[PDB]
Amino acid sequence: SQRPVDRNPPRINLMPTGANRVAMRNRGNNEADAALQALAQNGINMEDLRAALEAYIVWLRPIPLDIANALEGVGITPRFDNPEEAKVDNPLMNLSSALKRRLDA
Repeated sequence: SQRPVDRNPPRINLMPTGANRVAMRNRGNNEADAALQALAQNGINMEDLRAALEAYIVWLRPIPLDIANALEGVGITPRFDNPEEAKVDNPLMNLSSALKRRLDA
């Protein structure tokens, strides 16, 4: 007997201690990654949410109410308090970076 298909799976390592919030976290890449994946399961497509926020970071184009409220749900603010600060310090700039790099890498 044999198996023609096999796959030969990678033996995964151990996960960190704690519960829920320790795995996803909320700071920089942590808040960004947790946010976008939460948007995807809420139904907001990766391309749409990123297009909205990135256009607000670059062109200063307001985020549509659907994506905007979805961001407020995942803890991100779809506003520009001060455009100079909100291009660098903004949770949206972490969302644009994390979402682009999970596609770009």
